[PDB]
Amino acid sequence: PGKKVVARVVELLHDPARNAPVARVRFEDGEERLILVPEGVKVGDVVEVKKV
Amino acid sequence: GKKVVARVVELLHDPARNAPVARVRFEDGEERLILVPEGVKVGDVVEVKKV
Repeated sequence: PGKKVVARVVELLHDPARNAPVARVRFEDGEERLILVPEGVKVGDVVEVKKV
Repeated sequence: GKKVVARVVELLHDPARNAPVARVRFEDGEERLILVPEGVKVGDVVEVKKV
C-alpha cells in the first residue's frame, strides 16, 4: 500500500572518480544492487528509497 | 550533507516483486535498476536517504 522501500548497506566504497560513495545494497526480496548513497552512510546501515 | 537523488526513467510493476521496479538515473549519469515505492511514476525523482 503506502509501505516503505529499504535496503541494507552490505558494501560501501569511496571512489575518487565519483561524488558520492558507492554502496552494494540488499533490498527486501534479497536482490543486491550497486547505487550511490549519501555521505555518512556506512556498512550495515539501512537506506530508504523515497519519492521527493 | 549532499542529498542523493535519481530520476525515474522507466517503471514496471512486476507481479514477481512486492514493489515496482524502476530504472533510475543518478547525477553522474549512471542508470541502475532499483525498487521504488508504489506511487512513483516515470519522471519523478527519488531520494536515497539513510533511515
